[PDB]
Amino acid sequence: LTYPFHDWSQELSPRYAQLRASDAPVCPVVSEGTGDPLWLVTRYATAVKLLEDSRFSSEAAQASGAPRQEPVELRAPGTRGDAIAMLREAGLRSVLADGLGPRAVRRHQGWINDLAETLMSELASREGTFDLAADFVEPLSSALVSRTLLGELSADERDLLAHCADTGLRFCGVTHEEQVHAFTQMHEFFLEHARRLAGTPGEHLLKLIAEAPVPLSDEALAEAGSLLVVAGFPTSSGFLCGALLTLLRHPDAVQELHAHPERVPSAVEELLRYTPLSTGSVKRMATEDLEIDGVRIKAGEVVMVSLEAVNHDPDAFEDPDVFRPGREGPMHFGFGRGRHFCPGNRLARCVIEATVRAVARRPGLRLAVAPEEISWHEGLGFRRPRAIPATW
Ligand code: HEM
Ligand SMILES: [Ca+2]
Repeated sequence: LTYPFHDWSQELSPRYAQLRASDAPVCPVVSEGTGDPLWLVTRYATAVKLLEDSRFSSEAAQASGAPRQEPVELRAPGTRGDAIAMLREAGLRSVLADGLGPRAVRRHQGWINDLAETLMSELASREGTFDLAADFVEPLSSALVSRTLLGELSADERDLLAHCADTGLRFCGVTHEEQVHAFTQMHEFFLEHARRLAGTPGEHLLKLIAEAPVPLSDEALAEAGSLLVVAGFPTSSGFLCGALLTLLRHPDAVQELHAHPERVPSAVEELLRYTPLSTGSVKRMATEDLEIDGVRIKAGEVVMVSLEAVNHDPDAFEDPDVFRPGREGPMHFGFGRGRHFCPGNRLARCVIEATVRAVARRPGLRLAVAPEEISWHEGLGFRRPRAIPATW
């Protein structure tokens, strides 16, 4: 099987269930983009074992010469390209926790919820239809990235970074050179502007990084900027788009949340399980000869986990393809698993929760077209509809 499976919409590729039901806990595939052989995990039980065993390394799956699912290396040529380890290396775990953890959620949750309400309120004051992607998701996720991560961006700088991230993270639809050049653009942008961005007002993470004792060079600050773009922008915008679609297709569940606001946290977790995001997989490279559920993985081979496939594994979740807030199953994989559990998870949950409450407070919000008529960006690394026509 060639990988990925080109399931660009919210419909998960049937290949995932096909490999899940097979006997093997890891199945061989071939990267469409590079022809590299890869291993693919689709079952919850195996993904836990893989992602909690640190002998399968995330860092090694990015070293020069690594087999990969992506058409290009996800870095600007000549750069280190694993900023999160570089920042942990430089001794900034405490800074990252201040900038991303519960203390940050406290600093930002107020305006995040004000903004979500304001955006939804302006849309409700309209006659007729509007576009929840352009009119709600884009301003909310852009504000999250600017105020909590990078600093104040001009609209043109937001557009450049968002576009570079989309193009850089593609599986297809652009040439390999344009993909590499997206990373180069972003890096060259942060070479010129990261230090300036770190000085703008606020308490965004890039400022905390620049203001912490280690000082961090221009190139280190620039690798921090690119990491935050690719980890925070297409993920947040993709996911908030998908979660709105999920909510608009379950008015019964929205009405329950309207009646019972205390149930919103469980709905946030179920959206993180149910709503698909990446069109590829997280990856790890065997740092030595290892065995996973009886399958030998040679040193240097790369194992992928489809989080979407795991999140829809019926061995872990009864009725996995039903949206069920309050379900009492195991932990979802929406943020991954183990040491590399998304450190953005606190701020992401904050913005997702703000979005769910803004919707639940205004029942009657609905798609203005049929789910089948929604148009999807084809070939992105993280699913995203082109527009979300909606109305009251
Ligand atoms: C402000 C927003 C976000 C920030 C700053 C952020 C940041 C990060 C960073 C730095 C990593 C790398 C951690 C590591 O390799 O040790 C990561 C991993 C991850 N992020 Fe996020 N993220 C954000 C939003 C999201 C969202 C909305 C999702 C999905 C709903 C998500 C899903 C993931 C997953 C699944 C991983 C694990 C990747 C792996 O195992 O290799 N992130 N995130
Ligand atoms: Ca090799």
